[PDB]
Amino acid sequence: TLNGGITDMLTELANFEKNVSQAIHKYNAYRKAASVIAKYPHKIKSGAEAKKLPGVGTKIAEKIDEFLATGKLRKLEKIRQDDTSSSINFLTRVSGIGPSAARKFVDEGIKTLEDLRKNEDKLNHHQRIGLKYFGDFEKRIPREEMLQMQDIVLNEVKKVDSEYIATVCGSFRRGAESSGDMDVLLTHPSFTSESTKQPKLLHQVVEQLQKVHFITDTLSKGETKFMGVCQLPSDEKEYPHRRIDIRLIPKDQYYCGVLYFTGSDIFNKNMRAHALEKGFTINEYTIRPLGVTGVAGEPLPVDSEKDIFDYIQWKYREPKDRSE
DNA sequence: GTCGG
DNA sequence: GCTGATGCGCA
DNA sequence: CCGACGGCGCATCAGC
Ligand SMILES: [Mn+2]
Ligand SMILES: [Mn+2]
Ligand SMILES: [Mn+2]
Ligand code: NA
Ligand code: NA
Ligand code: NA
Repeated sequence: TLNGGITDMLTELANFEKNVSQAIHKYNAYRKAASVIAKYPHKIKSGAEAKKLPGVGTKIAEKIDEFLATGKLRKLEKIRQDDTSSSINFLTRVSGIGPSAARKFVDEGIKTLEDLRKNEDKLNHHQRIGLKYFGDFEKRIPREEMLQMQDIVLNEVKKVDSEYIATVCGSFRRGAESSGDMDVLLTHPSFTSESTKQPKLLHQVVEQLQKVHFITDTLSKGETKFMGVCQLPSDEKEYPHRRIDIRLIPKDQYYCGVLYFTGSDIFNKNMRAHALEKGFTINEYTIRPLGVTGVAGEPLPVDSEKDIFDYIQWKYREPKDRSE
């Protein structure tokens, strides 16, 4: 938080662009500026100082001058005052309500949590869950509870099949002290990039975790991806419900998978751009040599995380050093 | 909104 | 009833 | 001045 005041500003602007203006590239432009400024090891004294940073341009430098001078931004004060903008922004905080649903709701006079629960009939399954757990989903998960959650997932998965490998990635793996949710990567020897797709590989793990009442609600579920809600067991105080994502990936692509889902978000954006800046298209499933004409070769062999870094000549970075 | 064509 | 069109969330 | 900025699995539902 050397520059927390400025990064907060940029993030609020990013949010407005995505949620209200539905201008996704501006949204990303703002998050990119916020990321480069949060990594900047000095306290910013002016817009021109920030303008030296890649991702920070003319308009943001000026916004930075104003904030530094006035401690606020006029544009954001107006937005906050605007009823439509404010309400649309707010509704998107519900999991399942995006920019489109939010705007539609607001145009119909539906603009509060209260309005939402008064209109359950206009909500789909995922949005009802989102509404149901509104507060819970905005809470962080303390590492101590993440460790507890880890134990249960790994142990129930073993129970289904001793050769499954489940790895909790995301902020947890980076060693964060709180996480926004739990992301689990799942593998099994019988599922590889060749394979045949024998179904229920993921279903078996979801069913079991449901069986021990750890998973409490499903938002989406297919043969490779589960998105749902879970809760640690408790006269004592009930734990908050939490978001859990489970992804089943071909075993021979484990490391590209783990690398990607260990993140961060911006870090993986940073990784792919620089990747092509050395003749590779690193993605979530493979690393391939690229081509001037546009041909990416077959997936290079990968047997470790580090293996991936070597290819792309980045200084190795531990899970912890990947937040952006 | 920003940066490299 | 079906499905092409679109929305959502997401490292 | 201008255009690229990553893409996909899964759920819903308007328009047939
Ligand atoms: Mn997460
Ligand atoms: Mn997640
Ligand atoms: Mn279809
Ligand atoms: Na845009
Ligand atoms: Na700059
Ligand atoms: Na939302």
